[PDB]
Amino acid sequence: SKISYYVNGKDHSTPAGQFMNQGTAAPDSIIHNGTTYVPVRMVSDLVGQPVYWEQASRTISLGLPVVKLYNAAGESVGSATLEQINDGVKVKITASGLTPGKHGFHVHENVIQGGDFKSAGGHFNPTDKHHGLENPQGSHVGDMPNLVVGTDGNAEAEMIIQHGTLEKDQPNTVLGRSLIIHAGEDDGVTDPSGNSGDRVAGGNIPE
Amino acid sequence: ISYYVNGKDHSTPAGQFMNQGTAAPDSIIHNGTTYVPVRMVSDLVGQPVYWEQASRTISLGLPVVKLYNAAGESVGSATLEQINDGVKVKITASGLTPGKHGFHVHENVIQGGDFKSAGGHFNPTDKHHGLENPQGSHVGDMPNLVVGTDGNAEAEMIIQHGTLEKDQPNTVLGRSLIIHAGEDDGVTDPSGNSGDRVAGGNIPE
Ligand SMILES: [Cu+2]
Ligand SMILES: [Cu+2]
Ligand SMILES: [Zn+2]
Ligand SMILES: [Zn+2]
Repeated sequence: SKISYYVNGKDHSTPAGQFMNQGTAAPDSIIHNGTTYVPVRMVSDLVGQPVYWEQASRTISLGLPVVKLYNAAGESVGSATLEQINDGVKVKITASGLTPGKHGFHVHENVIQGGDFKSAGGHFNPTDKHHGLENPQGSHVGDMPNLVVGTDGNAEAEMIIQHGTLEKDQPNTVLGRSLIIHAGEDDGVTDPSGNSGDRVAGGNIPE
Repeated sequence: ISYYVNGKDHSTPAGQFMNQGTAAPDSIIHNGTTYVPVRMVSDLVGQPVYWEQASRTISLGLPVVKLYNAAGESVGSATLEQINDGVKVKITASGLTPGKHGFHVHENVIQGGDFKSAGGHFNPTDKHHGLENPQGSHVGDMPNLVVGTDGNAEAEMIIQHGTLEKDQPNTVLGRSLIIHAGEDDGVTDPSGNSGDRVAGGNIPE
């Protein structure tokens, strides 16, 4: 049975009762216990706000993307919000339980699969630059300043992904990638990662 | 599943959405696709949601009424909007005889295209019928729809003192709109002598 959807009086119904997304079809509606359900990737069109979906962690973000950060063991270490600004994305990060000192902090190219930080790949580098904000041949769009962790093991910071975008399908789109916190300090000059070393925490940027 | 709104956690305590006086899972996985309740996400952005069973329509932001004739053909559509003075109705209809047609909010939903089942005019303030009656009027009383030679109505009208707020005396949610065969004379109890019911639709809730 066809369910119809109107938004402020305008028809948003699908033509055949199917929702299409990245070359897959799904029924556009399920009714269960009297409640109407729609696919997660359809519900932006119905609520007039961007809807971000992190499939492996089953996290929906409305408005601002949320990044949940985990250690290698799958335990929560903190979170971050992203917000689009002029020619960048503003990252507001909270983290706890990290070793005091400076930690390398970057957007990596790939999503983390199965909680294995090696799967994140290298730094997000759509402009084909060398690593480092202090490098004359820098920098990766993914490069941020070190996360400064206190004696208490905590960090709170606002970093900018310079030239990053939350818009979909753009060379500098940071949606559907990852944030990685390193064990070591980023020296701001050395390829590929500022001599940042191991990946101690990370999380997926929804899309 | 987890829900965040502009960065704050809005997740449910136990994975259940409270709706319709029952619980539904705050998500459903069907054949590799994650479904979420339209009402939970719309509620999180502050956008109202309404449902109408006969038309199987979800109305987001403002109610849409689908109008049908006795044969069950779609003959038009109305949007309802909350205003200071009541509820604004913007209506389009086709298939009507040229001339003036009575147009009212009736007290009940239409049960399966039986327009009699809509009952009388919505009358929460216990007045007489008619916008020209010194003892009027029903909250459900609107002016006549003027239908051209083409059989088409297009009008903007106010349900005076009506409301889309829930659980108020003058709530029009879950009632009906009826278009009559005849002209509403604006005076005669109980329906202005507007005669038969020729089209109608249920107001979402
Ligand atoms: Cu890195
Ligand atoms: Cu009537
Ligand atoms: Zn880099
Ligand atoms: Zn009346």
